[PDB]
Amino acid sequence: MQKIKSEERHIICELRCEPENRERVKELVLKFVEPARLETGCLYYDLYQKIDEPDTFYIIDGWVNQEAVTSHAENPHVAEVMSDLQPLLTFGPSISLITRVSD
Amino acid sequence: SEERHIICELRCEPENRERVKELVLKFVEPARLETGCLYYDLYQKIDEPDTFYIIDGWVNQEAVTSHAENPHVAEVMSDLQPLLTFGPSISLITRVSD
Repeated sequence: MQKIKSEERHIICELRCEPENRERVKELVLKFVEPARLETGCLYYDLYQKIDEPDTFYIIDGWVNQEAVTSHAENPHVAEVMSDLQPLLTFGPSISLITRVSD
Repeated sequence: SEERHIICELRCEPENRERVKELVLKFVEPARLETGCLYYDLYQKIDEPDTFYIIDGWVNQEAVTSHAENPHVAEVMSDLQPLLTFGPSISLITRVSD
């Protein structure tokens, strides 16, 4: 159960854009959602928006293990959406790979 | 929409890494028992272990506010504050979707 916990990999990914591209950025990032959840080792995957700074988005997702999150980062559909997103971003996806300490 | 989620970042000096981890864990079970708590978990950044994140969700604004005002939270925060070099930096966010 502790080997299960420690094997998980979670990701916080921060993205920011200019006010004018807020709707377009939101639309693109949503595309990552359902396909990511269908990836087999995906525990969860959700897009969030900062309440006081709507130009700031966070993607929070969890994976069964390193291999699942790595397979996810290498996914063609992820790269394809990332390609369209990059030019709209003022703060490029800032990724934090983390592990769960709490049971 | 009504939900409120929080990303809370904390950083410490390498030397207090274990002590900071022990204290933050104390927020865990009591937070999960708070009415309106959807989830509450502590994480550590893999490549920078001196950085922790607390990710928690609440049913609504009232629940998260009641949480921020909780005495147990303040007590643990009192012990933690001197061990921290950064934060607790809080980002209040809402789940985007369609």
